[PDB]
Amino acid sequence: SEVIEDEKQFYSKAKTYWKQIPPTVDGMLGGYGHISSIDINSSRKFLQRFLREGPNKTGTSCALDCGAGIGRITKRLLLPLFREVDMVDITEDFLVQAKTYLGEEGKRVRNYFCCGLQDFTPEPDSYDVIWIQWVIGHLTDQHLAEFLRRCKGSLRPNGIIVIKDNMAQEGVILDDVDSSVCRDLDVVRRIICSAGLSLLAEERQENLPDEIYHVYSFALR
Ligand SMILES: N=C(N)NCCC[C@H](NC(=O)[C@H](CCCCN)NC(=O)[C@@H]1C=CCN1C(=O)Cc1cccc2ccccc12)C(N)=O
Ligand SMILES: Nc1ncnc2c1ncn2[C@@H]1O[C@H](CSCC[C@H](N)C(=O)O)[C@@H](O)[C@H]1O
Repeated sequence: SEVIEDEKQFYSKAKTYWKQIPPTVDGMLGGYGHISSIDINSSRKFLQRFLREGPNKTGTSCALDCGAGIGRITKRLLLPLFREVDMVDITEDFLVQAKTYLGEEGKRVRNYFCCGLQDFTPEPDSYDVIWIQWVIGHLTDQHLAEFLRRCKGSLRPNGIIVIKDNMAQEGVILDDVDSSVCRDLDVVRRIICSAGLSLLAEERQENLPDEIYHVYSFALR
């Protein structure tokens, strides 16, 4: 709330920025398209702990990719582990491109949704895993909290919400170029608890370039 002065401009500027980004992996990853394989291999081990290690295993039937872009995570992380996948993104051109990028396994993407997370209500009791990566900084603290609570009602039994995103070492940093905020661990943990979710696991991503923000993965339900 504190670093976002005008909510309408905050969302409007962010939409303008992504409409001017090429629909490629490098566009999704802000010039770091080459770290994608490290990210995916890391995300896979983090997720497989919940799909393969009991007692309360997570299902493998349906997953929701939030901020999916052209489907970078959907192609290499979700589709090989889940029978079905839904995608949601605010940038229409990215969802158009996804149908080419996904290739033959994209036939198992059942629903494409073009709208912001602040407007999206995932269907209740419908998903095993809701994957939210590098998009939470584009939401206000209130909208993130209400979206996550709406995600809680959308989970199947033993389902989890996974947030993987940039985390500041301390405090909150506004990015006035792409109109996004970077939060520290404590601020995000307050938003998660405000959504009524419990923390199951956290993990700091390793093998990333020195200059970039720290990346953490949260498993919630
Ligand atoms: N040469 C130098 N020394 N430069 C000075 C140091 C620069 C360094 N830059 C970073 O750490 C950037 C932060 C981008 C700013 C808004 N995040 N982190 C990555 O690009 C990271 C790597 C792959 C995807 N990644 C995402 O962040 C996902 C992502 C990509 C594009 C736009 C996004 C908008 C919102 C959220 C995520 C976004 C810094 N400490 O600022
Ligand atoms: N408010 C919002 N709601 C939903 N999606 C948003 C959004 N603001 C930006 N986005 C989308 O989120 C993506 C962030 S960068 C792409 C990250 C992607 N999850 C990946 O790991 O490959 C962009 O494609 C952008 O179109």
